[PDB]
Amino acid sequence: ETPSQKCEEKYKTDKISCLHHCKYQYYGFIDVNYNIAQSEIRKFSNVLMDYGVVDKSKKRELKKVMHECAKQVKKEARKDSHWLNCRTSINYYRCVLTSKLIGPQRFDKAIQDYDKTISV
Repeated sequence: ETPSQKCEEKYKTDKISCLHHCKYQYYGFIDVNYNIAQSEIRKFSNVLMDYGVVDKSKKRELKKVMHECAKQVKKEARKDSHWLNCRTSINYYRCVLTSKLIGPQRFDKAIQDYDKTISV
């Protein structure tokens, strides 16, 4: 009924690492073609701001962190001679939460509350 409930009831067989992207495409953080442009970035940043994970003074720095992470995930994909996929979506997350602008426990708390407000 919510993205997390739908996606985890879906993956039950393998390709379980796609469970992450399945959620983030519903949130709007990653496109359905696995891409991350600035439509997805500003969607990711805004959600973090409405749920008080980051301050409004840090918005432009966080967007840029998201932007530089996106370049990296794509750069690594093309040295492996392919493009974005389930794994790149995870790496985009790992790269973003590397930043010290984001408090982990507030992030996980925000996302889990954001997820409830969506159907299906």
